[PDB]
Amino acid sequence: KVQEQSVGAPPPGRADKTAAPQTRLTPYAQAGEDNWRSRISGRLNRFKRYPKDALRLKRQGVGQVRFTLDRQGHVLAVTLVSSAGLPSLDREIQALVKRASPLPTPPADAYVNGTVELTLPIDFSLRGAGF
Repeated sequence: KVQEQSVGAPPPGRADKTAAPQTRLTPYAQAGEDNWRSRISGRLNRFKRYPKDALRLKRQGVGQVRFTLDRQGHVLAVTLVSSAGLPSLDREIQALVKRASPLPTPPADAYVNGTVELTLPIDFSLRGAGF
């Protein structure tokens, strides 16, 4: 509105097709300019971190794993988003990740609405296993 702003100062807010309501303050619910997957990997170490070198020679698997995470990194919900074909692979690799869905950087300002459910591709160096 411009009826209140009779101070010679309009509210600096871009009314955009995309950024109409609140979709101009929300950085995809990341809430942190940090490489979170490496941090998550540390949390996974808390849940026993299987070294990726062992996986690329054993349990390979590239897939997209989306989940809702508790502040201290407690798996709340997990949904398989995309799978590149991990049959015998999925059981072990997800036992590791599916059960150890962690959250190192606390996105308070990301889940004020419910919780943080976001898609993260879990990569194990996949040559072509599960055949």
